[PDB]
Amino acid sequence: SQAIKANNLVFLSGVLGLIPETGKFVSESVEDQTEQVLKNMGEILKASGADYSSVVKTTIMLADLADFKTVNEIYAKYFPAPSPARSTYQVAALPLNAKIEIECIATL
Amino acid sequence: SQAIKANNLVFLSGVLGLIPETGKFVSESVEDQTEQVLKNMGEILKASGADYSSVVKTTIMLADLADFKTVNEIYAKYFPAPSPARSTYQVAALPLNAKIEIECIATL
Amino acid sequence: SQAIKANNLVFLSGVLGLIPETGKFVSESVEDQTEQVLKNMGEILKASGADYSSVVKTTIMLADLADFKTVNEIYAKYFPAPSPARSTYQVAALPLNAKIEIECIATL
Repeated sequence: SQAIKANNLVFLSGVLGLIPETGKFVSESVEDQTEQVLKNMGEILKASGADYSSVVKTTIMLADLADFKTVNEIYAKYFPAPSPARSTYQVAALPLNAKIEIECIATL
Repeated sequence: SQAIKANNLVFLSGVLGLIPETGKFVSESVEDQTEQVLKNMGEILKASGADYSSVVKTTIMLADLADFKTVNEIYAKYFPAPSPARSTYQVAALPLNAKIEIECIATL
Repeated sequence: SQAIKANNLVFLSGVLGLIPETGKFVSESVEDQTEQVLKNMGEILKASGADYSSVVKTTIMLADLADFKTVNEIYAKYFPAPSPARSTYQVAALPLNAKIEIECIATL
């Protein structure tokens, strides 16, 4: 599932930058894909009765770590300081050749 | 340790496709190794007083995302929909040159 | 943030082997960086009201899996058996070209 509730916590699946309706990427850019990832994540969090501010942990998996800065600049707009606990690294590849995938854990 | 209990949760280590008693891979194949990972994982879960059905989050680390389609269909037999929250990506390499590693978090 | 508290749990950000005050790597060695990661990690756990012995889950992201052995040696000194649940893999790259990143979850 996209999200699972356990007690105080909610666990979200790794989110790709897809249009919720179509299942296709919003574009090829890491910028649009990142933005879309954060938007989708917001939708899923709020559906679970959480929100951006109740997120306690995130993991950002990147296709290219060189995008780190711009990704971050987008990320910071959704998770401003104080931001959740975070880990970031470059993977060999992501599903559907995505540019970015973000997973997270939040409180209820 | 293979699993650590904390309140309502149990955290499992990343699991490779090894025959538990011998420490060796079931084969050099992703199919066999995935199936084995899921078996071992099951036994650890039930040893902790959990089970496949109480798993809230999983992470699948692959050596090759071409296997992702096969892996999925094996995975689906152990985690039928609605399945746990999940993240999947391809790493540079796994311990002991494994084809697949899976970690998870479950409820007690 | 470096650590987020949620009920019985605390979530730590991925930790690099940096001199905390200066933000610069302790060295370019994986050995020194591993040791430093673990120390910093201890600081962040203690400042949060937790400790090494209350850590329930770790994730070790390596730049080169050949370092595994020595890393695990160093790691073993900070998390002696019985040690936390753990996943380990090699990533394509880490932030600031680090040799090792370690994230963790502990109890309060």
